[PDB]
Amino acid sequence: SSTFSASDFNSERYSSSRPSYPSDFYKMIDEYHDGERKLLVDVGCGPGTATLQMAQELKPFEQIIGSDLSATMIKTAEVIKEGSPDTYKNVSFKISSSDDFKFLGADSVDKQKIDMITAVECAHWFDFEKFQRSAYANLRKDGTIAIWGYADPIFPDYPEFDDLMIEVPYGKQGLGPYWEQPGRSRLRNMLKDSHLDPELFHDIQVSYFCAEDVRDKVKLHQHTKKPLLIRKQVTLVEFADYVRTWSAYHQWKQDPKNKDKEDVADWFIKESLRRRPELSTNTKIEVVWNTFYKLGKRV
Ligand SMILES: Nc1ncnc2c1ncn2[C@@H]1O[C@H](CSCC[C@H](N)C(=O)O)[C@@H](O)[C@H]1O
Ligand SMILES: COC(=O)C/C(=C\C(=O)O)C(=O)O
Repeated sequence: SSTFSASDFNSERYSSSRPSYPSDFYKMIDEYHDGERKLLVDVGCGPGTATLQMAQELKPFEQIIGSDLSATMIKTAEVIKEGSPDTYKNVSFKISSSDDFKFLGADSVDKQKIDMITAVECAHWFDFEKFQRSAYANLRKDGTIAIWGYADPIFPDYPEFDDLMIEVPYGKQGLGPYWEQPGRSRLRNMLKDSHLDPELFHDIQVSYFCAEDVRDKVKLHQHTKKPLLIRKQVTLVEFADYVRTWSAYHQWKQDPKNKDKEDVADWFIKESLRRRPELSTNTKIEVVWNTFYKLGKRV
């Protein structure tokens, strides 16, 4: 979304308040990946969310590059890199579209060089077909493509908040109209309508996980497929700070037509307290997201 390129998009709050990804998932990715480790490119990298994690959580790469359209996001990524130089000595950031690999050099762009391409919490914004064709043109043989993301969390132990987990994001009088489409609908549906092309990728692996399954011992026991479990301990304040990082929230908050309305993130806190009056706003509780991933090896 162009929202994340706004000069005043709060990329610092994105970095502080957005979820990152668990070691078990990275271990799975490394078990999937075969072969050399010269170059990892993380497209749509944001403020280095997955990029900086991968420097530590995967086996070493000679170089890791995060690319993104947003200068705002890349600047934050660079700030974090510079804070731990190093830990991140082999990580660089580039302003580039997810299908533009010109930063590889005139002699390497579109010449099937990269070992692994990741696209994390962003591929719903892409023309998926155009993106996968570019990835194919930019991966070495049997190079990995790994796409993953998340949406629509619940609090497993607080089913009283399930209605808020609909109304906060999707209230018809609130944030609902502000989600950009079709990206939001694609994300919510776990990119189920977009497929790695079997002419371009093989050993294709797909997973889907509904966070409500955490409430059901049978469903957890019977998963066929190593789900991505994005579980976090958050206070109500921290969850509200995550709301404040949403693209839809940025747009809602800045729309002059909403100037006299109660802030939606603040409303979340107030309404949660009304539903669970024993809960303090600094008590940690578990939140879990719906997730997906798609893995392929370049043919
Ligand atoms: N076509 C495109 N090419 C590259 N980046 C894109 C893009 N469309 C959207 N983006 C970027 O997608 C990012 C989504 S938010 C950052 C997601 C981050 N990878 C994470 O794991 O949380 C934004 O920074 C936005 O600028
Ligand atoms: C980078 O985040 C997303 O693309 C999805 C999203 C929010 C979310 O589902 O947490 C948004 O702000 O657009």
